[PDB]
Amino acid sequence: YRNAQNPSLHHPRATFLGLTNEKIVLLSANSIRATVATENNKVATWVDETLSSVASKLEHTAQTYSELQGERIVSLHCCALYTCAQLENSLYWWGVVPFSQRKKMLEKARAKNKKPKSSAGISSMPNITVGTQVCLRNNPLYHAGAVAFSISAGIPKVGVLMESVWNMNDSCRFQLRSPESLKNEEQWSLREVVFVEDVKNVPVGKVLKVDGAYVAVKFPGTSSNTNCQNSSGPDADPSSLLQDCRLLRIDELQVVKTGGTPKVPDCFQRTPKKLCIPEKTEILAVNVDSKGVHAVLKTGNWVRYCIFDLATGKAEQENNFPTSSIAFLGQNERNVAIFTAGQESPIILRDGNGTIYPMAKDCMGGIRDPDWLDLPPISSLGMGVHSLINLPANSTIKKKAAVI
Amino acid sequence: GKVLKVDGAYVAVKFPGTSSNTNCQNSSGPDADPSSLLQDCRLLRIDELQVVKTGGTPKVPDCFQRT
Repeated sequence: YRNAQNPSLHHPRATFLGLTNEKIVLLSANSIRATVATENNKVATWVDETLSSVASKLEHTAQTYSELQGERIVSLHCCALYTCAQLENSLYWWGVVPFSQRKKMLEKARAKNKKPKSSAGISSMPNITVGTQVCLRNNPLYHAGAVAFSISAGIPKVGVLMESVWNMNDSCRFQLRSPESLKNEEQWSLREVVFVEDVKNVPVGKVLKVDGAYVAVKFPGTSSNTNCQNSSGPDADPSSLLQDCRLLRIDELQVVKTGGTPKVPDCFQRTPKKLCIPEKTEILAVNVDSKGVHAVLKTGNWVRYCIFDLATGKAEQENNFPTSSIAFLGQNERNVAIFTAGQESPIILRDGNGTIYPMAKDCMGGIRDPDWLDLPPISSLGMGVHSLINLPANSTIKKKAAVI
Repeated sequence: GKVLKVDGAYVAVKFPGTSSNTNCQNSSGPDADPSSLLQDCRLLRIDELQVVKTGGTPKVPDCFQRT
């Protein structure tokens, strides 16, 4: 880094974070997210430089809200989706909710988005005027024209979609909104989509006429894929726009209430809340994975390995080691560590002696009795997601792998 | 009715009185305003109009005696 213009300031996103005159002590960095805790017990959370345009909801300056207790944050972790922080006796997480959580929230929206549908009883006649705020009855919930980031294939990407995914388990084809275009169709999966377009923005289909028992509506940019140029100037072809209009029946529309958003909920958690942990359970180490948040809980001479679920706030999967807890605690209390990538990688557990604790699961579901490794004690372990490249015709070799 | 658009099972056909609140004269030729043709359409479907074969005179005799 050589900032010729201003050598006193580095990391050109730093002035966005407001950390030009602050002392920082804690760092948490991964593929796309970033968080730094400063001497002012203030945590700044932000994204990569590439996703700067979406940082409005994805970047936070260093500030401790009244929701936070204001105490000394013990440590931090952050995945590609959300940030978790560790106090002495508190674990607080916030950020974009997991894909399953977003889907189940959409269920609370998609069902309620079916509000205009009448019941079995004699419903009252709706007040209808030509040009009133209504949209399409069907619930794609996401049409072409929304840009979001998917971090699959070992390389993060941000792009727009092309068709609405009717089946929430089927693949789809998108188009990247690469910055160089302003200065490729890909068959993807919906697990990695964030949908940063947020509230509304789905209905822009201005209702333009009502005739017979039908409505005439044209969405912007509904021209066909023919080689004819989409003339947006004053000399636009009337016949092309004639062939590109939409004619629907009034039964195929749902009412857009005055001031009522078509979807409503937020695909982002801006507020902290408690990751439920029992009393006196000292947290040996923390890490953020796809299933939730990893932890090692202690009470007396009792050591447990747990993964905490987002929705309930408690440890979804708790297990007691088959070996004695005194060995795992070891001589050095702090030398324990938990390692995970955040979305897709095996976990690593590090105990006091300096070496590693093997992991395997029995058919019951608990931790297998470990098979010892003859490894010497380890000091640092770097874990990362690396995508193998130049795959011949998308062979059976997997796209991504873990580097340890 | 001159069906100017056919899209799937739906058709856009023009009829007199299809104009919007605009009172401008119906200039549907080369100088047709896009808003004019956009708000001066009539909505029908395929199952609402029967096809008339081109070049075939419909059987419409006059019911008025002349001789």
